[PDB]
Amino acid sequence: MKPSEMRNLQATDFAKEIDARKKELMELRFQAAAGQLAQPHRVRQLRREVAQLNTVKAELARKGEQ
RNA sequence: GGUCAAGAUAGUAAGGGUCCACGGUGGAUGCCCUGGCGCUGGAGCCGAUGAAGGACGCGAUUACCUGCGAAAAGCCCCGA
Repeated sequence: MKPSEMRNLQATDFAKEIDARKKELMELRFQAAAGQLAQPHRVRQLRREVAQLNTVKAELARKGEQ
């Protein structure tokens, strides 16, 4: 979610995690359009989640290739 | 008391005037500060790593502002 249990993943295993959230985020976007969003907090959570993956994939790119 | 005569004089206000009472309109005066001005001192350049300044966006709901920038009213570390 946030500490060291996030960086264990390989190359395509990072792009995979993003894609699964973007898809969920879109299913929620469609849910919003048809008056079905009972859990709006889920929206920001996934956006915070995708941000974290994208931030870390840049940390590890510099904590190796310098 | 009655009739006639000769006199003289009053009230009525359609509307108006002055004063009084009570309102309405209006935003002066007073009180206040959420905002300004001056002087004294501090500080004093930003930009091809893309500035000043903008456009369009980012909200469960978002028209304006603010804050951001497709990682979008926020993501990571250190300190309080």
